[PDB]
Amino acid sequence: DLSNPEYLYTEDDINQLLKHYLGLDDRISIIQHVALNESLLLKQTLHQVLSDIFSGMQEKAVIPLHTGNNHWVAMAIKKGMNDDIVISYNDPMGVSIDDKVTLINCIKELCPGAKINDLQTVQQTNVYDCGPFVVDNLIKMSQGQPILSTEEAKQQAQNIRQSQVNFLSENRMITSAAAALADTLLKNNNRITEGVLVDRIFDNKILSVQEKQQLLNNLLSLTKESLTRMLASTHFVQQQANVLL
Repeated sequence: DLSNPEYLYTEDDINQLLKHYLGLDDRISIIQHVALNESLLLKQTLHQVLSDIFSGMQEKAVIPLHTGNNHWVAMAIKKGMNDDIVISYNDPMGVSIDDKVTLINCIKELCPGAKINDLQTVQQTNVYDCGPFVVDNLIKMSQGQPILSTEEAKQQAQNIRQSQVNFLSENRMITSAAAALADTLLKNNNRITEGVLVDRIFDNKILSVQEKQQLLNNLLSLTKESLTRMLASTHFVQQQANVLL
């Protein structure tokens, strides 16, 4: 339950937040699934990121790293000045990157020239706030902005959680309202044409003229996923999710 002050962020929660905050720059790679207990996948993941930076197709990567006991840590990897690769890291419990032997071995193998920037800053004050701090760290470290100090962290923990969870709640409700409208418009189809979508909007017996004409307007080869995404950007679907409060 997102309203619970002790809610543990999931992988999807962090992905949704990082996409929301950073996603307008397509040169930032947002990595979803990486865990220290999966060494082969970790090395594959870091190598892909380093190859995308080498080629110039990506400038930076933000990586929510899953450690022991469902703990989350923040790693960012960017092109530095000159020809440097900069690895910035912060564990919200203040534990050194050096404690993470697997990760240090991986990095030494793939990029032994990398500049390691372990901020080593205790931030969390309970067993539940890794998620909020990893998100706030990844956003700031990505742009070479200073992360919250131990004192600011203590002062801001509930505020940064509340701001992030407000988005998560809105995101979930808008997406649920968009997916339900998408289901009524798709009927027995997995995919529809623009023409069939418009037919289905004109024929719909529940929407009103304003909502149907705001819809075609707000809209200015379509799947459940792409139509859901479209409907989620529409003002009147956002209105319905806002009432669901």
